[PDB]
Amino acid sequence: YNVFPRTLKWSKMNLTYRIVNYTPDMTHSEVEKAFKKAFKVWSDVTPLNFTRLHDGIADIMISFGIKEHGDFYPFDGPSGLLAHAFPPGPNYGGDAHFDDDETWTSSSKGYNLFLVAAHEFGHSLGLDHSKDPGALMFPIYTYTGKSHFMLPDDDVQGIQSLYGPGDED
Amino acid sequence: YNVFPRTLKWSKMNLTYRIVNYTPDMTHSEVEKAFKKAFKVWSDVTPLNFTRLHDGIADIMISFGIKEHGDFYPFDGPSGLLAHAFPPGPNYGGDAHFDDDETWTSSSKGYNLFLVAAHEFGHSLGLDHSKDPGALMFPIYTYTGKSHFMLPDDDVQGIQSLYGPG
Ligand SMILES: O=C(NCc1cccnc1)c1cc(C(=O)NCc2cccnc2)ncn1
Ligand SMILES: O=C(NCc1cccnc1)c1cc(C(=O)NCc2cccnc2)ncn1
Ligand SMILES: [Ca+2]
Ligand SMILES: [Ca+2]
Ligand SMILES: [Ca+2]
Ligand SMILES: [Ca+2]
Ligand SMILES: [Zn+2]
Ligand SMILES: [Zn+2]
Ligand SMILES: [Zn+2]
Ligand SMILES: [Zn+2]
Repeated sequence: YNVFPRTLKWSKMNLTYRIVNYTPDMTHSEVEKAFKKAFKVWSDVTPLNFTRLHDGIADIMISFGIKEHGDFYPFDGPSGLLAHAFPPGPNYGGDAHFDDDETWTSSSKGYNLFLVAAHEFGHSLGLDHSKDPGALMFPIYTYTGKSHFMLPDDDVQGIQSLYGPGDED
Repeated sequence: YNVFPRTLKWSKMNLTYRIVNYTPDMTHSEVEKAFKKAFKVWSDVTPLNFTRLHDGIADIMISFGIKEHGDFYPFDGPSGLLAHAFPPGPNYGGDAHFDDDETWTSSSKGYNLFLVAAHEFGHSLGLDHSKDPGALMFPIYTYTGKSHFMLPDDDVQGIQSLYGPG
């Protein structure tokens, strides 16, 4: 027999993702680069592996949409809500949605896609919000301006409490 | 940091359920008896008690629906998905939905409602699928044709590991 796990998390280390569509704001290459880097933020500190699928059903379906887009969390036009992701689970579990009424960038203008994505994927993996103002999972977008990204310890401890550290070096 | 909390089991031994609507394939009486029998499967081997409510919100809301029915976990027409239930918790947690594009029965043709319900209620209580081919919680529907239902030991051990014996 089997009882449901104690925490909401993926029961497999090999996960797949699919970029269903693209925002008008960035080139396909820019968007792909941003998401790949965001997944690496988490794979670098756990035993998780992320493989991209170009079609079909992936564990983490990524898409850009506006207003009502297929769930109980419609977006609200420019400003306000910017994106959200569902926690680990069947069907839409793990999926990540980005509000395409926002401005997405690979720089410091508007919302940095990589940064927001890293945050959303945290939710896709089982992390909720943190009270640490400097955490990636803090609820409010707080771009620091630094050039090098380094996952805050609060986030490291959180994700490892779910999946372990993987190779520590 | 924070993770998403998982209610491993109901924090109370007395649970409520409500049959919201009925399938066209069986009489109201047959449906009611099938669900009552399904709950008895689990209460017979644990301290759990189930009481039926005829209105309002119950811990376990039971309903029949087709395709997209309100939770974005759409059914797929005849065959395939038969039903699904949410693990313990508030709101949808514990609720059980049955695909009404399937043919349900108790003593005629179709999938045995009691059997599927017993399986789904197992999920409502905190049980995942079992690897034992003959267990109630095995993922594949396998009707044996016997007139008497006996909960397999695997399921007994599983549910009791959460709630203990009756
Ligand atoms: O703001 C943050 N977290 C909260 C949040 C994040 C997303 C969506 N909602 C709420 C946040 C920002 C940064 C940061 O600026 N790092 C420098 C950086 C950024 C991009 C590329 N290279 C270096 N670090 C850690 N947490
Ligand atoms: O098939 C089974 N389990 C897997 C399953 C069950 C539901 C949904 N998905 C997967 C299963 C079937 C039976 C059985 O036939 N017992 C006789 C019986 C049936 C009805 C009324 N009285 C006596 N026993 C134990 N496990
Ligand atoms: Ca918005
Ligand atoms: Ca998914
Ligand atoms: Ca409920
Ligand atoms: Ca079906
Ligand atoms: Zn959405
Ligand atoms: Zn968030
Ligand atoms: Zn449903
Ligand atoms: Zn099942």
